[PDB]
Amino acid sequence: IEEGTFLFTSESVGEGHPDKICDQISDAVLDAHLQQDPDAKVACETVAKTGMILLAGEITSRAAVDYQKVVREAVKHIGYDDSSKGFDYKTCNVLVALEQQSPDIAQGVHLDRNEEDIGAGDQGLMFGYATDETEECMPLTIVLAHKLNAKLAELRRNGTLPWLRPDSKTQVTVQYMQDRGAVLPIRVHTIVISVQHDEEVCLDEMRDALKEKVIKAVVPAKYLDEDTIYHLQPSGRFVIGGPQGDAGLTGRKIIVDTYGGWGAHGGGAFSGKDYTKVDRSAAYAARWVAKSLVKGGLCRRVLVQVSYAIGVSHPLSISIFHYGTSQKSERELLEIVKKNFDLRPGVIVRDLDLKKPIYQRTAAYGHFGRDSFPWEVPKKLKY
Amino acid sequence: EGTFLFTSESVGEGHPDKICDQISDAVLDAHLQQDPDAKVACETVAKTGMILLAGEITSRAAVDYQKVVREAVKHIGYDDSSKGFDYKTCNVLVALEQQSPQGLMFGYATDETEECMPLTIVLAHKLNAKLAELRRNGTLPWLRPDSKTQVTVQYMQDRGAVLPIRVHTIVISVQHDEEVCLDEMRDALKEKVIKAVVPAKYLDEDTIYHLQPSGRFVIGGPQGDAGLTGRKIIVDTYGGWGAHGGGAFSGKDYTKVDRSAAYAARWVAKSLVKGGLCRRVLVQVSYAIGVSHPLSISIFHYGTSQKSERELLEIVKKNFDLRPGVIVRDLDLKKPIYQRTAAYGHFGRDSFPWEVPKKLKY
Amino acid sequence: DAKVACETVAKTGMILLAGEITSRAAVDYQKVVREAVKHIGYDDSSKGF
Ligand SMILES: C[S@@+](CC[C@H](N)C(=O)[O-])C[C@H]1O[C@@H](n2cnc3c(N)ncnc32)[C@H](O)[C@@H]1O
Ligand SMILES: [Mg+2]
Ligand SMILES: [Mg+2]
Repeated sequence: IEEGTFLFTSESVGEGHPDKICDQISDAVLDAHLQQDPDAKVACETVAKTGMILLAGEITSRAAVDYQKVVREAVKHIGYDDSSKGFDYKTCNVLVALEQQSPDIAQGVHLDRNEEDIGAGDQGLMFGYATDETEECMPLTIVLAHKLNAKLAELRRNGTLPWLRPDSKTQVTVQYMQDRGAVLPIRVHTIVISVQHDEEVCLDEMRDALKEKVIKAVVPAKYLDEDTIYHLQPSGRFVIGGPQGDAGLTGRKIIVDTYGGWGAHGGGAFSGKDYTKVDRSAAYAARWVAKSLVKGGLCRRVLVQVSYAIGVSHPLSISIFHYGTSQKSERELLEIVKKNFDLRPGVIVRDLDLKKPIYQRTAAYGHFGRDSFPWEVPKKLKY
Repeated sequence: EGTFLFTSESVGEGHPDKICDQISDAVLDAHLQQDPDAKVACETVAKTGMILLAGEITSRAAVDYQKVVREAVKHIGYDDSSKGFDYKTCNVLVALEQQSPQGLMFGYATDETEECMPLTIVLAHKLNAKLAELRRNGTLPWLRPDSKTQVTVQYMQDRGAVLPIRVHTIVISVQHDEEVCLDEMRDALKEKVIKAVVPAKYLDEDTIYHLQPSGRFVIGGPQGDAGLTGRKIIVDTYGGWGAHGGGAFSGKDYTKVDRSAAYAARWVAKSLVKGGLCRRVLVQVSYAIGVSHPLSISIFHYGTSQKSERELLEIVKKNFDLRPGVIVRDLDLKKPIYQRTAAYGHFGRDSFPWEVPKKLKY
Repeated sequence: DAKVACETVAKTGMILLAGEITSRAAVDYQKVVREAVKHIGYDDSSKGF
């Protein structure tokens, strides 16, 4: 029997996954610049590889930044500090290939303009999405996936599971049922967890620990039953992880960073980018809008699209899809959005306080669904 | 009025990120020619005067990476320092670790174009193709390889399907030389590029044109913006439509299910629409650890099918075998034709096996 | 009083700086390297660099 049921799955990766190392390093570099120069123009790409971190991209800033220190301190905090773990901050190669921002981009975007008039730093499309299925207005699949990795990191850093290393991958498969445009998560179907580990600890001590200390502490019992499949350390000997024998890049976990397959994505990455890059600021803005609509009671689920042209301040297009979860028309919801939001980057930066150096926080465990971020605090709407 | 806008973008061959995708798949192609069973996971990074290869390779082939990268950059059009990049003089760095011898995928199809793709991205892709073509002709010799495009189309909802009405907005940014002036570029982009790509019935007096909106675009390619493999995955796929699980395509060989099953899911989706069973469809394939066949397949036909989801699933099960091994055999995925996929989108063009609709028997 | 031990590598398309510097100075290495190459006279593909 089936009705209108389906499976959906989302992954998250821990801080030590090579791609997410790059994301966090790029955001550490951005924060370092914003501490001294709030108007810094940053486009930092990081590359992680056996024994190597390379910084490539472009930065115009008044800050004096010691790239060797910021990169190595980041790798330190992530937990790579010895050969035994496959990577050491003290002894890794750090190359830097950073130049100024193209003057052609500067003149065309932000030079000699009032803040509210600065153009989009690029063309692009960005999506925002919210769903009433969790308190945090996010898909349960991605939320559980993130929180599992966060738990592993927690239990690693407070010594309670000292055999854990920084690299990890989780996949949460939830069984869903459609409900008049909304989606009801019914049960957790499958949970996969691969995590990098000590030489000493035996396989089934880890597996016991992943179930009893990680999953039990994270996933409400209401979603777990006797049929739920657990794939804990499925391959077995995952002692080799992180950059060693692997190659990661900034912006190769954009789906993990956002909605875990749900809603939509326009393909712009977040990390290493100041507010003038609308891939970040407009995506943050669009999440804010989507969450505001659902928390404001105007719909149970929603997807928002916005687009920009480089050097132009106002969005080229804005669109709302409520999946038929609102009594009001999508056009009416658009009218409400137009009245309550100003989606130019020069304004978004004020409303969301995006010159603050708090970006490294966002580089793991997802950019959405968390308490402290301005874009997760819904706006009271007037209509 | 039941009307909505949707936007998609695409980029040119000279776009830093697309440069990297093409080189990554050029490395793959070259390996597959000598060794059909080569394992490749090759990332490319691009920046002023630099091409860096990084990744894992288990292959019997001996590849001249120098020649591979340099011929790729040549083909793309970067052949002088005046253009910001030159195949003859760039730095090629190799850091590949070579040796000697699960997932959720989405496929999507819509009947709004012959190629069975969203109009927004099809046009975006074709505008870049046109620029490349007119650059290579000599018709517009001030053009340079790096370019971006973005198309916003006004749609009308029609019982599950989406009906294009008009083009709302068009963006074109293309790197250029230092002689040509701004009015000449804008006239040309409008009259020689757009009007040769977009059907006239979609263009009108209200269509907005942002052409060379930055005002100057001389500095381009890896000099103006670092490039990385796998940073244009929405451009590679459905331009904001359908759905995407996370995996990049280029630099990966056919044994990665992220690539080859995404191709297969597309094949199914297109076959359903071309077979008249749907006007629009999204195909979900869940794979699971320790099973060859998909663990579960869902089919969202948006109410455009007369047949139910269970009926469409049954049709899918007797015409398709979605076990990785069979997919690479059926679609001929061991062959070295991955470089042509690395610009202008992986879906939409008939030349690919997964874009050949299967005649369905039910 | 800067402590400087800078080794430079030069090949097709590349200048690599490798070594050890402890200094209170703010040096833009990109400009400094490019300016020196400009002064040597390598300013076009037709010269090989
Ligand atoms: C504008 S850049 C990204 C932002 C950049 N990293 C920065 O430092 O601001 C992204 C892409 O836009 C295109 N681009 C580069 N320079 C441009 C210009 N002056 N005008 C319009 N588009 C440009 C290129 O295709 C490039 O890869
Ligand atoms: Mg970018
Ligand atoms: Mg990019």
